Amino acid sequence: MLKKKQLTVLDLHPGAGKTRRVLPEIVREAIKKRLRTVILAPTRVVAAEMEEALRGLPVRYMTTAVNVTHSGTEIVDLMCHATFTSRLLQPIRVPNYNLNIMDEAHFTDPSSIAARGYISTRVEMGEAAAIFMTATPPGTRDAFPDSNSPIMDTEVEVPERAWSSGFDWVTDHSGKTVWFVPSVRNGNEIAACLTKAGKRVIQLSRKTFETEFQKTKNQEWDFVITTDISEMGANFKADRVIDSRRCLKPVILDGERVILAGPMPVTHASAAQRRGRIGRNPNKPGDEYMYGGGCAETDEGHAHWLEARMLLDNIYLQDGLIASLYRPEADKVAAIEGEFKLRTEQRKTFVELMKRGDLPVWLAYQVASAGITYTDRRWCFDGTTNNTIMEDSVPAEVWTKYGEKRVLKPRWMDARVCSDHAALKSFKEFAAGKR
Ligand SMILES: O=C(CN1CCNCC1)Nc1ccc(F)cc1
Repeated sequence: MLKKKQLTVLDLHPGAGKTRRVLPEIVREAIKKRLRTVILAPTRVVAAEMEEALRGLPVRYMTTAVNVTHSGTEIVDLMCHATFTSRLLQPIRVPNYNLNIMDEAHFTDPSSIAARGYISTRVEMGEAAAIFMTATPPGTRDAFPDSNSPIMDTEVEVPERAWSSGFDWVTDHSGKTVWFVPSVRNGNEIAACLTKAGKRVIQLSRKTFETEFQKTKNQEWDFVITTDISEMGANFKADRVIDSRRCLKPVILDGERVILAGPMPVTHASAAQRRGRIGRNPNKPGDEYMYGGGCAETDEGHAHWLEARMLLDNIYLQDGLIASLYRPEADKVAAIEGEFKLRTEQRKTFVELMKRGDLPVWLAYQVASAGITYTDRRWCFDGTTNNTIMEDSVPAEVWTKYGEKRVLKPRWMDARVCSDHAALKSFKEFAAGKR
């Protein structure tokens, strides 16, 4: 696999041992051949599990998830997918790695799609080798892959709201369940219903993931309520998965606003990874997977693939050349390579709006391409009245950096800035000039 000019997809089934058994053997062989190598983890939780699997090997951990200081003897670097893309965008030199390994290579966040595009382009150029590790590669149509032990698959109506009757099987269970919901707000309602019924519930989402995931190891629980972030290598000691089979889809409308459409069906890859949380113990057959809908190609026209092109158009490759998306996912967006390439100062604003501003890629691009500088927040208040952000059914208000109370009405509306209480609180702080 390690031969230059080749991309290998390591598609062993979930729980086959890609991370704990295969990855250390690849790393040893890469060090034996003096290959400068990068290992890309989807999250800090996976970065910490990888350190345990690679312990003793000379790996430089470029993440605060692992308490290990580098010694300079390392030619293998390990970082998150988002950190790789961030360092490529920033004015810092990233080594031209001979071997590029991406774990949980199915991740559809924009920075992970961009990282696959950049790496696969370097392989196409004949400059590098790559290994993408995932049971569910782009375009997979199999929601029921192999597992370490047999799973009981059952199609059943799954609640998406609080209930008083008709779903006794949910609460009659005496084991541990991982339940995938389409949004944080939907999980809050289901969690409250379960807590009122006497269950112990932990909730996971992208913004709370490292902190709350530790609770699944440190205390007893009956349910974990989680969004799709748990499809990325999160391991639980569970015997049942309840899967709504639904997700939200960010969609750009008329090139001028982003809505969160749905909930709508998940892809086959997501359904296989959600199911893949159980059936992992060869000595415990009969884990249950209850699923509440079918699968569909909901990654087609999904904003993340247009946002990955915005990132790739702004990464230096070679002169004016621009990296393409990885071939099996290149048709998910109608976009021309290079259409989002920004001039020097606008590119710097675009990067800072994402890195420090914590804005979605699409929204950071609208601001930067309009020639607005990072600290100028006048655009948060001068949009049309239909762009008014609401807080508990009344227009949201903030004190601007000038000390005036104003209604939040952004020039460009991206539903991701106000999709839950935490997102809206963060956007109000941004509008106020607090970061
Ligand atoms: O960049 C980091 C850590 N950094 C990652 C993402 N942002 C927050 C923390 N460490 C590093 C270690 C060794 C090196 F040689 C270079 C960088």
